[PDB]
Amino acid sequence: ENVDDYYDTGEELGSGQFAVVKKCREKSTGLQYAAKFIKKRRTREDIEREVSILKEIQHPNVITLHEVYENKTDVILILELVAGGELFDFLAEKESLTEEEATEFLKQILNGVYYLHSLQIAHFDLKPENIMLLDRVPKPRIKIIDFGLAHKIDEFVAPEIVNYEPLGLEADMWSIGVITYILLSGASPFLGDTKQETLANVSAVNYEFEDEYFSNTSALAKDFIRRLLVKDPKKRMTIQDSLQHPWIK
Amino acid sequence: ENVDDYYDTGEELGSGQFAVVKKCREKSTGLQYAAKFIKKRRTKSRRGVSREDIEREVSILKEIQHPNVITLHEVYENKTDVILILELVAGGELFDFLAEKLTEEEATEFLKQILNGVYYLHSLQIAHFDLKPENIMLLDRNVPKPRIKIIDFGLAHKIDTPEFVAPEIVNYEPLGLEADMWSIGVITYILSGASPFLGDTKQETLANVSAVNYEFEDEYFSALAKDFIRRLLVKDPKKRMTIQDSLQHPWIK
Ligand SMILES: Nc1ncnc2c1ncn2[C@@H]1O[C@H](COP(=O)(O)OP(=O)(O)CP(=O)(O)O)[C@@H](O)[C@H]1O
Ligand SMILES: Nc1ncnc2c1ncn2[C@@H]1O[C@H](COP(=O)(O)OP(=O)(O)CP(=O)(O)O)[C@@H](O)[C@H]1O
Ligand SMILES: [Mg+2]
Ligand SMILES: [Mg+2]
Ligand SMILES: [Mg+2]
Ligand SMILES: [Mg+2]
Repeated sequence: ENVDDYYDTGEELGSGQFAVVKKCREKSTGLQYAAKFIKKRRTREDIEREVSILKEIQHPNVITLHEVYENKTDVILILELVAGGELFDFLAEKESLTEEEATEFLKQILNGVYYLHSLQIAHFDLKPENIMLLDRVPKPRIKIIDFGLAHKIDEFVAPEIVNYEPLGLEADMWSIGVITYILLSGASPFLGDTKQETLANVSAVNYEFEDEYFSNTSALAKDFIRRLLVKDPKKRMTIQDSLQHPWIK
Repeated sequence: ENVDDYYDTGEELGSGQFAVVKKCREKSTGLQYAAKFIKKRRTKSRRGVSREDIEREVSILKEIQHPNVITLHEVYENKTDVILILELVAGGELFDFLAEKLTEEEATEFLKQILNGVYYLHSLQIAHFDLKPENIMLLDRNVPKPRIKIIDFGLAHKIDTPEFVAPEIVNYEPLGLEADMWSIGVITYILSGASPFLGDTKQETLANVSAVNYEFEDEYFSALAKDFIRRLLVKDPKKRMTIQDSLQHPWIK
């Protein structure tokens, strides 16, 4: 079925390796949507994962799906439009945030993830380029975007089975700590001068609150971060705890 | 769906925690079959199989066809069970054939068939994840070079930022095809009537496995056979022998 029979195509709002997101006006209603053209591999299922999860969720702080189309070589997702650009870009124009602003972005994000975690959904790609503003208001409104790294979480055996250990919701929480750290400072807590180094940094949980940025940061803000950047997932603060943390109160 | 309308039930062919398998005769045609009765999960509860796991078993069998793997004929379902009607394999489990008796050649005759089956499956990016004697069946137990079919696909699967990424994703290695290869290693080895990593506790057994604590005991062994096992029973997955390699191995070609 032909998407050009229902929507008038606008110009791009984003890119990635195998996806273009362009603005799109619905012929019948005049309403504008964000169309995600995901080019299918010609020789996916990751695309049905993404769709089925987008179909399940509805929350003020997550993006809604509207319809889904398929052509010869792209599979198309008509999605809730979000017009205020990326928190990433708001984060660039602002160089960092006061605690009061960080907390009011962070409250919304927390709420979106709470909701998701209540449905056993893990996002697995929480980061500013995937967080989006509605209107760029002095106290702006966010929507979580970019799904499908999102996943529903539930004697002869080989060594890598014997010590398996599956991934979970806790990975999201870790990203939230990394997001918060960036929110309050210029900076990215683990970045090294090379990818190798950054990966080593993340594994050894090797970060500091350097004075250049954190010299006046509240105890409560440091506490919140420290409690989320914790190597063993079972001791990381959960979504529920994070919403009660007195820095969020 | 209602299976007793179309099949006369037979003798129990085998059992498990969540399934029962019986011989049945297709009323239409006289032909015979193996009916795998799988208990459905009541709630999301750890008795029964989930609807998802049952579907994955059906899907994979639906897709495969090769002399060394087993076929799916039809699927029934009632309030309690998902019933899989499977190609019958009449000659018992490799487990029982081993209990009732191996020279290197007898063993080699079995292994190649297994290799052939696993090579087929891998080529479809299906890891089996439960290769063991009780999941290998013989077409007939009374011939000098028994033929085999791999069965029991209940665990089988299809085989498919950094700054923000948690430590356990950084360190995450996915399970893939190499697991099957280790298992073949254990299988080859059981061909001695002896299991390479057995303990006294199931903890003892599990310690052994992840530490790679096997030896070729003089009591059992006494030469290219052991190179084959060794280049398989290896901790780091990515450096085990793959199914193509195992087939190019001099103990094989
Ligand atoms: N609903 C929406 N409203 C406005 N812009 C959106 C949007 N969904 C996506 N975008 C644009 O595209 C990006 C989000 O979806 P995304 O493009 O991340 O899918 P993706 O990450 O799979 C591309 P890739 O994986 O190839 O890098 C954002 O940076 C955004 O600018
Ligand atoms: N197609 C077939 N032909 C002949 N015999 C079969 C067969 N499928 C199964 N059997 C016999 O019954 C047993 C049951 O099938 P299979 O047991 O391997 O599923 P399963 O092992 O996952 C049950 P559980 O997980 O609850 O232990 C086999 O070990 C075998 O003895
Ligand atoms: Mg993205
Ligand atoms: Mg993406
Ligand atoms: Mg079995
Ligand atoms: Mg099984």
